[PDB]
Amino acid sequence: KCQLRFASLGDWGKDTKGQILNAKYFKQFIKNERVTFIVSPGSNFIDGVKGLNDPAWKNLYEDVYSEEKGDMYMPFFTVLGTRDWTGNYNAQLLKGQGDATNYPKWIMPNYWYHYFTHFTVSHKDLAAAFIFIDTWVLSSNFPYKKIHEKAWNDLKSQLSVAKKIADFIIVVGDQPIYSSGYSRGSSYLAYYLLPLLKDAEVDLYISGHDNNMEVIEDNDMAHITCGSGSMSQGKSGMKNSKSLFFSSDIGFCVHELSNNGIVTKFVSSKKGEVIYTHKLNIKKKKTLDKVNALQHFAALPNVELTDVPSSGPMG
Ligand SMILES: [Co+2]
Ligand SMILES: [Co+2]
Repeated sequence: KCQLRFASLGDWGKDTKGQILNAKYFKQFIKNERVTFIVSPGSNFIDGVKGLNDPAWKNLYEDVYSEEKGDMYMPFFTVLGTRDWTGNYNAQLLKGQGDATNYPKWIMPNYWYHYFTHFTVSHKDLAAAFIFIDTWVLSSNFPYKKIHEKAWNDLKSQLSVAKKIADFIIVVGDQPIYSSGYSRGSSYLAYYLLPLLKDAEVDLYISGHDNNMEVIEDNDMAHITCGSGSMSQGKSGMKNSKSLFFSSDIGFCVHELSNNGIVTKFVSSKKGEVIYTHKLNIKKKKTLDKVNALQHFAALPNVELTDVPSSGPMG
């Protein structure tokens, strides 16, 4: 197949009628669109989890997103959002390390990490870099300063490599930089995160946190909010001037990478209808150095699980 297809589902972990209705359409589209993995922006569990054996794992994830015939057995690349950090965050990390299951495979090897992949098009190979960030760790409220700095430095290293070897670069996190939703974005991330993304010619920043769907396009970068996996908060005040689409509908996204670019379909759980299709052209990059890809892979930061003791820093 000459495409790479993935779905995005954010802020999904809450027992609501919306969650269950959304899950039905999610499964339908994943099968019919031939989605091969899922990414999860925003938070996972709206009320957090209490530990590894919290019934919430079964009740809000396993029993919601399972299907027979292995139709949902694929990677579920996730990150934490602010709602996860107020509970047993370490439990989600330990699950994220790790016989097939009926539900997707939970992947979160660290609070921030990357996944580089590739696909063939028509004799030619295109490479996609997925970079996963923890927007709370990157914030000024994170109390461990060394861990905070390491997360920023790893991000810079990941983007530096992606610039040299990736035709597509997609970043996934919790807090949006730009949003017409409740948070109204983050000037902090606009000042510190956005310049790194622009320097690396990132295609998409996919976030959640705000419980809506949106695409804001600025300087050939799409900011996608996909935070309505279980809940909806309404239209809010005045739309961002570069907003192309906004919906408070409970839903999800399906994304297609091809020789021509990225097509994102926003799906509403109201009746499983695609209510917006966003198309981003593939970039013509002068920074690529694919002949020496291995040497650039060798500059990526090690993906190690970080111990973040709940007691906070001492000394
Ligand atoms: Co700082
Ligand atoms: Co907030």
